[PDB]
Amino acid sequence: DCSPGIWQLDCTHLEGKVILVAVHVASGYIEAEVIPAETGQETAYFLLKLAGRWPVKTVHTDNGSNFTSTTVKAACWWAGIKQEFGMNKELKKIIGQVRDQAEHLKTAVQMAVFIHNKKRKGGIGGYSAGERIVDIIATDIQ
Amino acid sequence: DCSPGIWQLDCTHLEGKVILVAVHVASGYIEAEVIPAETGQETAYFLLKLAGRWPVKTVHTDNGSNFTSTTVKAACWWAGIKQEFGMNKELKKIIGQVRDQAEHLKTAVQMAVFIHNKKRKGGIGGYSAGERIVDIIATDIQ
Repeated sequence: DCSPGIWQLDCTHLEGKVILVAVHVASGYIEAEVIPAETGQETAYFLLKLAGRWPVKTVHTDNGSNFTSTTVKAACWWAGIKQEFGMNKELKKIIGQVRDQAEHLKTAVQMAVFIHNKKRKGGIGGYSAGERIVDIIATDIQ
Repeated sequence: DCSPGIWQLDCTHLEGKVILVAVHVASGYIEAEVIPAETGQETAYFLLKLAGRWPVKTVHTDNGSNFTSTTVKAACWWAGIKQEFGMNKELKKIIGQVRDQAEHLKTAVQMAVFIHNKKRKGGIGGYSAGERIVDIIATDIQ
């Protein structure tokens, strides 16, 4: 969809807890983490992990206040990430479906991420989001 | 070095805390997490996240007792991971170097992972571990 270095990052709420969700816009690849509460500290930490794993250039969110803390700005500065774009409902569904097999929300979320990233799109060039991100980035794009 | 689906997973100790470290044997790519204590619960959770991100087939460790819990076995079973192979000192050094700039061990570890995964090997085909893993997997190997 967009440039290989573009990511979307938002927080979802479930069972009182908060689920931090990062989506690689161009591939549909998801990466998530369950955290106690929405704090700049947690967002900054998550951004750093994402940055050391993929070539993160820009991150966009649907709630700008999410990135106003000095903690976040500090993480972005160090990692060389700039703001604004330069599967939450589905994921929530899969979590709901798998929540029985999982003994905790954390597990259910990671089971849902696994499922989502592995599901091959039945069609032309039927790849999975997990495969797509690797390919997209492999082509020295990001 | 080895097959694209092979990973090494061990726990390191620093400042009282435990650092879970996963290394993609064939690329040198590292992925880490700082945790309170070495428990099967934490190892199982980490394995699940790694599995939904990369095509993890086999995981090896230097301490077999690390994978004897039913919790771990349960994670491996669900994710389809089998045992035994089918940069900790360097990382520890980088952490030591960056620990000043980082306000917490967690941050220093993620800064060290970023640094390690991004450092291009000055030589023939000078790629970074981060680039190597993507390429290795991109070639539909794993």
